[PDB]
Amino acid sequence: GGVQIVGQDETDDRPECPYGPSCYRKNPQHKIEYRHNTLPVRNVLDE
Ligand SMILES: [Zn+2]
Repeated sequence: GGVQIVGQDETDDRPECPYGPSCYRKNPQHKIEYRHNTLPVRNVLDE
């Protein structure tokens, strides 16, 4: 039970993929080991 993004799996502290904007790989551990930007995914307004 739970169809939202409130505690997916403690994955909010990625470091930084080297590719960055030029990253065209699709791996399961890559999306969780290295991020591709620097923005939050939940606190962007606070009301
Ligand atoms: Zn990457």
